Amino acid sequence: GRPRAINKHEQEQISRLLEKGHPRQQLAIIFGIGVSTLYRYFPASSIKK
DNA sequence: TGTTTTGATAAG
DNA sequence: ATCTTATCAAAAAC
Repeated sequence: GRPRAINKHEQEQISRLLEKGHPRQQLAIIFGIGVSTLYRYFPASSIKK
């Protein structure tokens, strides 16, 4: 199996960024991961909260 | 001639 | 004119 594109530290970190209005397009670049991958790990439905 | 996640992309 | 979601070929590592 392929390796996850993001460890735990990055997740909650990205998680917090997304709850500040940071565009997923921005955080894909900074962390080097696909935008679509950001929607899977952090659905927009689980952030509005 | 053989599992797990990524990420482009169409669809809503 | 975006934002999101669901999908799925294929990469990546075994």
